[PDB]
Amino acid sequence: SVRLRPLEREDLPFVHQLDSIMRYWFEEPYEAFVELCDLYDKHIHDQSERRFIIESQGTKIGLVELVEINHIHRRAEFQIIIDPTHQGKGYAGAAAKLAMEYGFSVLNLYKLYLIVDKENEKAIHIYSKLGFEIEGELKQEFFINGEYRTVIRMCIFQPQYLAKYK
Amino acid sequence: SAMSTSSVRLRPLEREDLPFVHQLDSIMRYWFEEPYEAFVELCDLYDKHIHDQSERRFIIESQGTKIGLVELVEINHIHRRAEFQIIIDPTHQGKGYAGAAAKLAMEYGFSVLNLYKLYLIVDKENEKAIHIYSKLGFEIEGELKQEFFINGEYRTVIRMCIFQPQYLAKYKT
Amino acid sequence: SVRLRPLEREDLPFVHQLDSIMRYWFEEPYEAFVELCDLYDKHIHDQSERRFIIESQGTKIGLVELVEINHIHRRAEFQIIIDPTHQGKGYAGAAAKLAMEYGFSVLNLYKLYLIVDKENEKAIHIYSKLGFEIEGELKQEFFINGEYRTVIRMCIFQPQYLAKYK
Amino acid sequence: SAMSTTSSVRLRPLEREDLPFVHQLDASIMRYWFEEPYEAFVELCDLYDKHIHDQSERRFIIESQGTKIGLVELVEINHIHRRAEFQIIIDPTHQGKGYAGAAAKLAMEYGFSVLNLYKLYLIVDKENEKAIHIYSKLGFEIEGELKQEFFINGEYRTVIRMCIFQPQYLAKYK
Amino acid sequence: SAMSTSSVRLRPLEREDLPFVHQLDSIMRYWFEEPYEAFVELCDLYDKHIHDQSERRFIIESQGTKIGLVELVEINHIHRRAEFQIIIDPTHQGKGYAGAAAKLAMEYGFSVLNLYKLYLIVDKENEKAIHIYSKLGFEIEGELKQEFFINGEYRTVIRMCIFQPQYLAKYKT
Amino acid sequence: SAMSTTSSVRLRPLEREDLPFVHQLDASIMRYWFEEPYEAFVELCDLYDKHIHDQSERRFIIESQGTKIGLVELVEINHIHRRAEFQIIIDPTHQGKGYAGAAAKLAMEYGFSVLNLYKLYLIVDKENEKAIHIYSKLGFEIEGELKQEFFINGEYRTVIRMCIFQPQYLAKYK
Amino acid sequence: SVRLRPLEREDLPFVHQLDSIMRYWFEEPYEAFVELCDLYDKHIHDQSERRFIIESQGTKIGLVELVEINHIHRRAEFQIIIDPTHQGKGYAGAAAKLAMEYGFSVLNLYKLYLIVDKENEKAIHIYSKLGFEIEGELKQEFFINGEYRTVIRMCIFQPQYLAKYK
Amino acid sequence: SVRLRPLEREDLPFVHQLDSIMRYWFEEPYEAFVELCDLYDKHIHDQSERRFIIESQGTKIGLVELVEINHIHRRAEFQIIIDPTHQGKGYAGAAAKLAMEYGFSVLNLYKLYLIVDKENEKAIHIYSKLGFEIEGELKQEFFINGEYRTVIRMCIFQPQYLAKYK
Ligand SMILES: [K+]
Ligand SMILES: [K+]
Repeated sequence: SVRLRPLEREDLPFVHQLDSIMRYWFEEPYEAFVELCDLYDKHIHDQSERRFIIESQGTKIGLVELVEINHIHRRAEFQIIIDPTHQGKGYAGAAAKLAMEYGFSVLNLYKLYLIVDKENEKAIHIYSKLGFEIEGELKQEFFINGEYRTVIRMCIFQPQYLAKYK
Repeated sequence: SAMSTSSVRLRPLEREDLPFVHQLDSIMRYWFEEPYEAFVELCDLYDKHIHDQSERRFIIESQGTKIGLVELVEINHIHRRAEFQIIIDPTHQGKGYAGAAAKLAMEYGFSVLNLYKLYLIVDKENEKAIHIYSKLGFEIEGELKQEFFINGEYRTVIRMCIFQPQYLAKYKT
Repeated sequence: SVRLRPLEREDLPFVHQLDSIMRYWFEEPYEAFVELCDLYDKHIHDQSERRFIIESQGTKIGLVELVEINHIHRRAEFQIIIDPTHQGKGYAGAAAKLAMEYGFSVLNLYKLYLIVDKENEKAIHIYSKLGFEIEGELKQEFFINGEYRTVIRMCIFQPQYLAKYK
Repeated sequence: SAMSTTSSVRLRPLEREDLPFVHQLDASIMRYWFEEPYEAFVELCDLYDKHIHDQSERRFIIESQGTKIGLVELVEINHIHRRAEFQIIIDPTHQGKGYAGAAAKLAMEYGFSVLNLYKLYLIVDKENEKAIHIYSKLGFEIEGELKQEFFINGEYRTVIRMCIFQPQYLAKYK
Repeated sequence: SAMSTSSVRLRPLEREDLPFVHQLDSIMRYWFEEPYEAFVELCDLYDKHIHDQSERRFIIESQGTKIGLVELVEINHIHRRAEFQIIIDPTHQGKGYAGAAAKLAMEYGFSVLNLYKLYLIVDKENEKAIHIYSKLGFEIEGELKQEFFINGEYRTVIRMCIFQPQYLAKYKT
Repeated sequence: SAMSTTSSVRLRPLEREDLPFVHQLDASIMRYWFEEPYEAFVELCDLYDKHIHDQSERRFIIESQGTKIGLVELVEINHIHRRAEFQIIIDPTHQGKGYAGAAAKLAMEYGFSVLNLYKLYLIVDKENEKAIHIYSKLGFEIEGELKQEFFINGEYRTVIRMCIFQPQYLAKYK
Repeated sequence: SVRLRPLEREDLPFVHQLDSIMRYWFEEPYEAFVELCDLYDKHIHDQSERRFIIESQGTKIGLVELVEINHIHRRAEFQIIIDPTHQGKGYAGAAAKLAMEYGFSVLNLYKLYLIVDKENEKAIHIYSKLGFEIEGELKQEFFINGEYRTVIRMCIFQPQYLAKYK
Repeated sequence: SVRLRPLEREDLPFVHQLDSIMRYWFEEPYEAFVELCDLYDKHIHDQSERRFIIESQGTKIGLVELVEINHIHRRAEFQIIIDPTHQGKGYAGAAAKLAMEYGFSVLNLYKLYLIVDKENEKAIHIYSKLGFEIEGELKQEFFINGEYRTVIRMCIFQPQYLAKYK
């Protein structure tokens, strides 16, 4: 009984404290909370990204971000961030399921994909069990904490989903 | 060099290049990740984004005439990468301009912008472009499945990349 | 060898003279040319409607309007207007084919539909031969020239199109 | 290990609510926000609002044990040339405890490991041998001497420009 | 120093100092060469001119309480000069604050602003101020005749000046 | 005297109609207008409008015999510290004729005698011995060497900073 | 020991309640308090009119208005309004003296004038004793409470003032 | 038969070419013509300065600038600039007379003053003959062409003028 609800202004302090590492709101960087607030106001009607607070038993446990929503090509990227204090309880996989529900059954998308660090085998395994296939290995794609990291792109499609989970 | 495609250069895109840009193509086109069809839309977006350094464009010209466009997009200086696309006017295809311009795009990204990685996306069935980029030193990193709906069907694309070390070796001994 | 190209500001005088009867630009009425110009400027980046000049042998012969584009429900309405001087040559059906091509193969829509007067059997027949089924009869839906007219809504879907014309 | 000696000095992104702290870190010496001068608090606030999305400067409050002890400013961030200047200001009430050097290390970590810069540099008064020595021990080499470059308190002062590069850092601190 | 007027300093004017400013005085007063009477007018002008460096203001404070104002106006860095005025709250007159503050104003103009000349204007019949400024090293440069209409009559003013050499001598051995 | 040899090289204030000339003085090296980058002509025009009353930079067309031969840029004008950087650009078609040195003299005249500055300085590539020599003969002393300070054409270049002061000028050229 | 001080926003409620009869702020009419506030904001730096609260023993007793200030011709009109609860105590004449002081000794004007109803002999007498001569009788110049009223214009000049009161 | 007329936008190119030395429009510096144009637009209704083209026989021969107009203290500074090609013909003194006429007889000022270089005895003599007395010697008041110059302030008053020239 984990669910998604739309991000609201009053959720930003929660968002700000989920993490040193660049964060992006509508492809625009922010560090300070004030910067995040300003960007949140500036992009309020932009449908190219959508965000949801993940909540269980009324407490806020993480964030879902769909970004690069494109309805002509019918795809979006998604990212799940779980509050460090609620990690290791399979909320990530529960929320990934909800993100899939939303993208395929409300937004009418054909493809969802995601990016994870090559060395995050735990997440790679979770996404493989949910039905995601690996489509790409982006080499040295992000400079993080002094070193270039490699990421795996993974994807799933709307027919295989509206079968296996519907 | 002397008896050959020799005089190809790049210059910064200017407002008066837009009619040329508009006529290089059926297919959604994007200016700073914003769609346009009409020329008027393209003009408006061009004005709106004039100081944004996240994309940079160059007209390819040879013998004084405009023959194509280079687009570097998603320029990110923290990760030190960019995507690029070379578009050759259909009337100037088959004269080796794509590869000539690709070399100039690489020069610019690695030697002026100080990037570490450049990459590009091409249709899996664009063997001509795939071959050109393999000869220039690009390795294949990714096959993005059914990533674009074009002319009624989902197409698959190849992502290809080259890094600033392999470039400042292979073209800078 | 009839084709579609995107409407440009310089096409508005042509648009204005294709017709006494209310005309709409982004669901906003206009009569005078100046009103049409102003609305054209005001809505330039709005993707909820798209327009194309139909041209053959370099001369302008009509207009295609897709309106109420919705990418979540994946549909749009379309209207073909042929210049009175180029009617009776089957440009309407040629342009309807191009509108179908565009909506289904570029925009990735699932359903296109259109509205025609119940008494326009000639147009109803053309659209039936192109594969459109009748979905509705909207009774007394428009007051035109002193009387309430009834319209037929007709639709076609993207799988039957990407078979029969692809 | 349990038996280390370690400081809990850290850096966090500057916020609007940090400005009163910033303002009172120094009427006597011109201070600049995005290369624009300010004296009054009101002027600082206005400039802070005006420059909020500009990435050419980045600021961090230095804090230890949860209290605010200073400010780090990286300015003239240029990602094509891959460099930045930095300035450390330590609150006068927390001077003499090696926080400057501790914060300089954190500034280096951030510039080289987050921002992906190749060169960091700083400016100090030629007569500040204590600071010059600290920066020499952290790995900074002297690159030059800007003569009579600032009029401060009635006299033209000379400054030393010191620098460290991304290779010498990802060696000496890894 | 110990048993004396000792703790006088200058700090930058802030918005919350304006009520104090407004009540230091019959006489037109100017903020960035623009007149005001009402407090509301002063507030509005204060906002309107916040980043203008052609004037700079400091509250004079002693023992933590606000005792006056320093105004440097017509700051010109090409000619390297400024005019200044010291205003002491009437309730803190007769304690040597004017001369203490004048010294601080001189310090600021010559040692922080890098000015070559500071000058001031006082009524010809303000012998008290004339005397203080003569002792601080100011020479008389000008007698401006009937230069201000004040309280029904045309008053004559003395312009006085000191230069950056005579200052960084007399107060900086 | 009638029998002098003299150039009619002068400086006049940059105008909007000079921008096409400016634009074509150099796709290969980043150029800056009020510390803001531009490549396209349109971008240059926009920045020119946006900064028209800003006195922190001043520009002059160098002209001789009524034709435009180059540009002088004084940048980072600071009147509290009483200094400015300057850059001379000579049109490639008018190089090798000592206009750089002639224009540098005019730039000095203007900075010291109109702007009332105490220090002027400039930056040149360490490997440009020809320019270094010219500036040494005009009275500029070397103040330092900024190491690997610019990424240009695939490599990190080192620059020399050179300076002259208002006393040494109002001696040597009066 | 009655004095003048500059009108401030917080004096407007007092102003509004000193009076059915049109009132003007910078030659613009108002009835409601909100209208007065808006006009007060709109005209804050306009030196063509100046206003002063008349106060005695710290309580607000009336208003002085100088209007049509013209510094080339060196004149202004003034009006004294006394709160009805403080009338009949010669505050009007005390305030008129202060208005004269201000106009002639601070503003450097050459002529001040005022308008009063022809039938207000009490005010006419006060102003005659202060040195004002009658310059004009404006016939049927104001419609007030159903009838056209006639007004007397009265004036005094700066030399006769800087003699007789200085 | 030299006269004054109000400065107009179309006079700016003439103004720009009368002169290396800082010039001011409403106390704001300009060098380029574009800067002068922009400032001219920005200050069009500001009465604190007024400018007049001096013209004789229909050709433009110079400029009069009244600046720091203050109507409470009833004074202004003025500057005469004569085009170098029309110097040495006593247009300066003719224009100074017109500036006096305007300031005292139209603007109703009490005092006009001017600033000239101490070493410009020719101008000092002209102004002494017109009735100006020296009021001040401002020492090292302007840095010009590498050196600090000293200026003489000179003034004349409205009663002595409306006698001697009226
Ligand atoms: K700087
Ligand atoms: K700089």
